Amino acid sequence: EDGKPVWAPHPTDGFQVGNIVRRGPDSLTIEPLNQKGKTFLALINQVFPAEEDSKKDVEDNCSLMYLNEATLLHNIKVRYSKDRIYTYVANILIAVNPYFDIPKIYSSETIKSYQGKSLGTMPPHVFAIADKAFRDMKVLKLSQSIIVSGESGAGKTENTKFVLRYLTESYGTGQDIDDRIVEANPLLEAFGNAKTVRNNNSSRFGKFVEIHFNEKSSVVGGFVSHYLLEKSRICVQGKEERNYHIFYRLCAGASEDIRERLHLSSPDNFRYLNRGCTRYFANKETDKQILQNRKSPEYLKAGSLKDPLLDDHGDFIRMCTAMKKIGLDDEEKLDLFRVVAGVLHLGNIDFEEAGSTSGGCNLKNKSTQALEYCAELLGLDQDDLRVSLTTRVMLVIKVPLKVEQANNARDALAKTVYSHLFDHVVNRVNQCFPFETSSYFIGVLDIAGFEYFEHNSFEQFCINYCNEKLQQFFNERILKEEQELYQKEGLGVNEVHYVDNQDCIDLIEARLVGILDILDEENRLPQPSDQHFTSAVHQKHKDHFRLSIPRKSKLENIRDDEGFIIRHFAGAVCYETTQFVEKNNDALHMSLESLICESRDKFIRELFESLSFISVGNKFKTQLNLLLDKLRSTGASFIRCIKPNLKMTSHHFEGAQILSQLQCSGMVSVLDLMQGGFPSRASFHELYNMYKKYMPDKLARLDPRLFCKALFKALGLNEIDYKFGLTKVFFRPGKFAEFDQIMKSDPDHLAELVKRVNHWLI
Ligand SMILES: Nc1ncnc2c1ncn2[C@@H]1O[C@H](COP(=O)(O)OP(=O)(O)O)[C@@H](O)[C@H]1O
Ligand code: VO4
Ligand SMILES: [Mg+2]
Repeated sequence: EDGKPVWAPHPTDGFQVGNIVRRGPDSLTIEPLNQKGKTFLALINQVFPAEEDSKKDVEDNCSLMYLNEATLLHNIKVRYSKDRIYTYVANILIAVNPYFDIPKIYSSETIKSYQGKSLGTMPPHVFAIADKAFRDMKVLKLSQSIIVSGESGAGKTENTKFVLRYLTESYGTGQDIDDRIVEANPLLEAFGNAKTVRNNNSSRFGKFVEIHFNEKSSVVGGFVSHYLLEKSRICVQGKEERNYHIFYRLCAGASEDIRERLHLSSPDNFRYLNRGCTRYFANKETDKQILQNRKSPEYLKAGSLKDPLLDDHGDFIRMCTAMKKIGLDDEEKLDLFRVVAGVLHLGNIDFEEAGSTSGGCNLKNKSTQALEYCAELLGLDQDDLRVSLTTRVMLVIKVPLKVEQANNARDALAKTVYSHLFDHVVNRVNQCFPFETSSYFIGVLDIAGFEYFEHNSFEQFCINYCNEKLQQFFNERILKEEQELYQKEGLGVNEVHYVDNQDCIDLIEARLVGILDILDEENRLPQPSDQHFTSAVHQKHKDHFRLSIPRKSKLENIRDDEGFIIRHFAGAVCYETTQFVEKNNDALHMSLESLICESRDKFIRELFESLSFISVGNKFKTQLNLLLDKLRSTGASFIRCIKPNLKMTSHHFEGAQILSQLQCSGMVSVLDLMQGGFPSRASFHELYNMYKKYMPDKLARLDPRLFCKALFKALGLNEIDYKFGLTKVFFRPGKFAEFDQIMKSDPDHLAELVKRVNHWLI
């Protein structure tokens, strides 16, 4: 206690500066800085030593005098207040969302300054991680992945774009497709991003973007993989959220000529938009450029939505310019808009119960126009559309549908059409930068981040499961495999105990008894029930740590068979299971599929082709496991994005919110491991072998281990900076620049170091 300031708990800041006045047996007595007398108690566990200079920060948290969760937090906070959003933990990068545009840190000049630079020789930056992946790709001859993680709104998508800009601008061609990988983005975001209450630009699908390289290590092309577009959003949103951006970009920015041809109007006029928020993102100027006939009553009364990045009218323009830069012609552009508008009109079709015997329903007379616009835009016969929406084929006979069923059919058609449109968009983007062969790639992974709301459904379940898989890859690669390597090599590093989540994964995906398999079972039963599925889950996993029955409120609560709590690595989430069975089924009824494949329009037909049950859950599992196989085969780098607060505002560091993210991400565990661990390593026989042919007949040439030691000394290392295992030599944090020199294989460099080594062994 003698006699310095310490860190101790604080409910909103995470930690606070205090002094140890009295020392009890199980607890200490703390006086908060500048409050003498208004003390409080804290368990000895909960109190940590502080850095002596509180206004100074370090670039790598491994450089702190005391490595702990409170000093890590403070160091991040101080850098944040100076608008420095990036900090290292050894070779892992931490990125806190600034929520404003920090001048010049992403400029061309900044890009240039990071090229070829070793980690630790420039300030922490996403560009440095990207450059590191490129350098390792060449030197190790090994494909690379950059994994960007974080909860919704933390900055994964922005940082993914920074990485892609850096690599194509630095190692591209300066010709055409260098820009194309970058310029594709606004196109994918227009179709796949939407306003949620957590992020005005939320990604509603995951992606892995690969940049492929030739053997001379120049960019030859790209490939974008995409995962599970959120479907429900297409037809209904909550009052503060929107549908995908493209719908508002079109309504706001389309020319009068296009608006008329697509028969568009203000967003309040469409069921598929009008339960959600119908306001545009716009500012004082861009609002002048949006015509009055585009503005809903909500918009005229409350004004525009504000975001420092999004602008519906401006983004429509940028999106069209992007389409042209990547080689989409005006014809293809209008084809896309036609399908979008065609989906809008489809949602405006309503039904009414029919008078006849064994009757279903008819289109309401006031729906006649929507039916007309819809059929024209999709190349369909009105009568065919009418029959496909109001009847069902089933043995040969046609069955009338009730109004609800017709509602469901209308929406199923809309979801499949929009979803196939999205697939078409991704594939068209891939055709923008194709390639025939490549040597290696650098891939950047950007998933939909961890999220939860008042009510969570199948959509959140799939998203959070994807996040759980990603954290497990992080756990496996960084915390598990690392410590096992230290042990197999004989290093004697103190085991670091960490929170593993394989059990959460097993709960979801295990054969027969995993949640996904039990759900599939229910789809295949004679009379499928959300309640039966939910009971079976609880039954099969009574007392599992990661599953729980909802708790019941006395202030509406959720019954045993109406939901469950999953304890995800990022916190517990309560899912309502209604509609889990229906949402788990991806098959489209024959009558609807056939309607579409017979469109007059080639473009429409080609979206589909050049009890049927299909599992959404299991298809997604299969895709993620293929992704996982690919990541395992690469060198992986990690960027942990952090959301500073819940209001999307700059300069509001919420200490406790941020601490919790540092804790569940495993970054606190990594910092602990780096106290005694080694982020770099190389086989010493391999080092020796690479130098051998430049070595004269001297002591150095006879003994590989002694040669490596002399090499290390000649590049400035001492005994404390490295350690020999059984087959590899390991290097401490802070020595990345020296490690790169050790690994370098340029013949002139080797010959030079040989000359120095022989002086060290004379
Ligand atoms: N480095 C950054 N610079 C400026 N703005 C940022 C940065 N990172 C995030 N943002 C802002 O945060 C919002 C949410 O970030 P995004 O990357 O969309 O989150 P997610 O992690 O869900 O992908 C962005 O639309 C942008 O306004
Ligand atoms: O708000 V995010 O792009 O993690 O879905
Ligand atoms: Mg995103």
